[PDB]
Amino acid sequence: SFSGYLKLTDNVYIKNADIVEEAKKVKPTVVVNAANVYLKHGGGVAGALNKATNNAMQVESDDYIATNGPLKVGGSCVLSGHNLAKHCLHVVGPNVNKGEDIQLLKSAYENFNQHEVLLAPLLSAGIFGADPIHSLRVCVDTVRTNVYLAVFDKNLYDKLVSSFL
Ligand SMILES: COc1ccc(C)cc1NC(=O)Nn1cnnc1
Repeated sequence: SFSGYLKLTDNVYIKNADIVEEAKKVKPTVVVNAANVYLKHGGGVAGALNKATNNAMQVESDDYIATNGPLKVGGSCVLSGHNLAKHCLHVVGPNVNKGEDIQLLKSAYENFNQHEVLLAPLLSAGIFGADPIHSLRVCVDTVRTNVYLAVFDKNLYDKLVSSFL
């Protein structure tokens, strides 16, 4: 199971970890991807998860988009977890750098409630441009299922824990 996490609340845990390494170690039922509406896994968490699957995530994602069209910002889809997890829940948080509504971050986190336990990154953090302290707050106030957050950056992890109310 999950090890080395700091408990923030009844259901939210956090660790300074590379989510790819964490997924390969735990092989959780669900790993969350910080997806975009096109499921183009170029960079950030998505680029790293996809690279760990040897591009199989991108091949599966392109077939999903060809059939279904793009996701909505705030939406998600369940696809294979490949070698990382049983499933990957691709969740689209708003990208502040694309001028997307930050209010959609709560809708994005609501997708996590359909899964009992998830390994996840902070939505809309990193290259998505939102404040990770705000993302953690929305996470704790929205997600009711068990979420194990992996924060890659040690300095950000320390800031998130030390400022957690
Ligand atoms: C790479 O991981 C999988 C791949 C395929 C499958 C069918 C399952 C997994 N996961 C897995 O077994 N996770 N788990 C969580 N709690 N007990 C077991």
